[PDB]
Amino acid sequence: GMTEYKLVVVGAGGVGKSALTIQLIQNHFVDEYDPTIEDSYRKQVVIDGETCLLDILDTAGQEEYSAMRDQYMRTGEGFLCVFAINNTKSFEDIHHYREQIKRVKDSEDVPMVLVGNKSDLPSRTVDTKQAQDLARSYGIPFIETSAKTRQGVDDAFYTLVREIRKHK
Ligand SMILES: C[C@H]1CN(C)CCN1c1cccc(-c2noc([C@@]3(C)CCCc4sc(N)c(C#N)c43)n2)n1
Ligand SMILES: Nc1nc2c(ncn2[C@@H]2O[C@H](COP(=O)(O)OP(=O)(O)O)[C@@H](O)[C@H]2O)c(=O)[nH]1
Ligand SMILES: [Mg+2]
Repeated sequence: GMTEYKLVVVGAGGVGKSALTIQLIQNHFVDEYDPTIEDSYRKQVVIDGETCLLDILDTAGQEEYSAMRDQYMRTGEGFLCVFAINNTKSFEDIHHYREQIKRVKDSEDVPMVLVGNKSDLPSRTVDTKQAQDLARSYGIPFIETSAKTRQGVDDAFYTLVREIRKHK
């Protein structure tokens, strides 16, 4: 049968979670997507010759640490932790999202990729070396993306699928 991979995109509001998700789903850059919409989107893709079914949860909204929301995020098999390279605060938030993933999955070994988005912009405030070194601290891959130009989009999602395959 065709394997389905539940991927969850997390990170601060405005970093480009929706734009990255829609680039993968539509193959089109959407510069405007209702920032409150949290939804899931499926796509059949060939990763390493294998046709598999991606189920991408594009998260949104305020913090909620209820049993219900925990249960919901627990369905995720792998996570993209997204920050924007021109927003220091979104990068400084990453450790929170990682800590909540570790908590709800009850594991130090959850498939995860650090994503530096908006790589097309000249307004960088987060050094690539700082981002690579944070991924190194966590033992996870780091991928530089632009939802605008599609730079790195497949790399980010496909790497996460590969991390899930390993973890199994
Ligand atoms: C960085 C912090 C703290 N900061 C002081 C204010 C802004 N902020 C925000 C603001 C909005 C959201 C979040 C947030 N945190 O985790 C989560 C996610 C979705 C990640 C995946 C695992 C779990 S499990 C659970 N119940 C979650 C929930 N909700 C989460 N979303 N965090
Ligand atoms: N230049 C540029 N703008 C982006 C990129 N990704 C998202 N944006 C913009 O960043 C803002 C927030 O994007 P959005 O997808 O809503 O972020 P979300 O809140 O994380 O879902 C919008 O103004 C988008 O047009 C990117 O890679 N490059
Ligand atoms: Mg969004």
